[PDB]
Amino acid sequence: ACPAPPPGQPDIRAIGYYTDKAGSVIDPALQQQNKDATAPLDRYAADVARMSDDYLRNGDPAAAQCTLSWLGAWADDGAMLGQMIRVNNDQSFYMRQWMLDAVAMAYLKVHDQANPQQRARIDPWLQKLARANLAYWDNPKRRRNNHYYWGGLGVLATGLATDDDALWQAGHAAFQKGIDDIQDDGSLPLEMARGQRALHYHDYALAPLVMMAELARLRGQDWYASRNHAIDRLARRVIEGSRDPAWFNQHTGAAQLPLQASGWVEFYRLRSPDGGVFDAAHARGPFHSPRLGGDLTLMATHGIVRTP
Repeated sequence: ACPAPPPGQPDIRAIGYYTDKAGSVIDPALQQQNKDATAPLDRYAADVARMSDDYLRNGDPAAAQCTLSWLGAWADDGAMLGQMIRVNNDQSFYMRQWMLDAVAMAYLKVHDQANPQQRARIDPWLQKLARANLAYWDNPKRRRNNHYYWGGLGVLATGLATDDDALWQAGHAAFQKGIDDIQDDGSLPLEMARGQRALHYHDYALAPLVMMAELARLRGQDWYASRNHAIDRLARRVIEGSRDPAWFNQHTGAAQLPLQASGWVEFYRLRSPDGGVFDAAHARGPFHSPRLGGDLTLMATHGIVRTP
């Protein structure tokens, strides 16, 4: 039933693929080279996200056990604890943040089924990847753009699934830095600097912010309400951009790639007073993003976890 997990490689070798200062114009060769270099990591991430999707779909214990088995194996292997191997940038470090987000959300989805010895393998592994990730943001030079929000989501998810307050606190701080970056006009200055991908990077900064408030909701906290619902200025800026890129074109130094809004809409439409603004985006799913915990359509409908 449960296939043999792939080996866990202790190192990540990722490749940056933007040619401009604005981090907006893709070199096709470097992108493919990145794709082939991360393919095992992407496959693993997809696989645990999918098996945890199945657990939530119908309660099948065999799905949870297989998800847990896959996570235990990469824990036992010390996967991604090795050197983050730079090539042209910190793409490897970004990859470990996204990989934590995937594996930590996968774990959280199936935690109810985890036996004491599975928790003792998996918990310490998530906790070191989480700390390893944070340590990168201690350097005062690294601007805390959308990547800091992606860092936060897995640090928070790990904090929640492993019951480590240090990492819950550090998650919360990432989220709140994000909410307080949201200008009066719903823009984020560090994302506005991303030329033709400025609108894409607002969608990409909002997603982990929404999933972090969704985790806060698992603890019965409402973080959507931070700063008199400041998050709703970003959501409105993004859902309107996806319909019409004109505001972004007028406020950036390049013509925007048009946006299909990502699966954060599945959650936001259910929280939001007036979800109808999300009808077109919702029609373009289902939304699968292992990075954000797998099947966002399933998790918005049925919850991120089966038993509180």
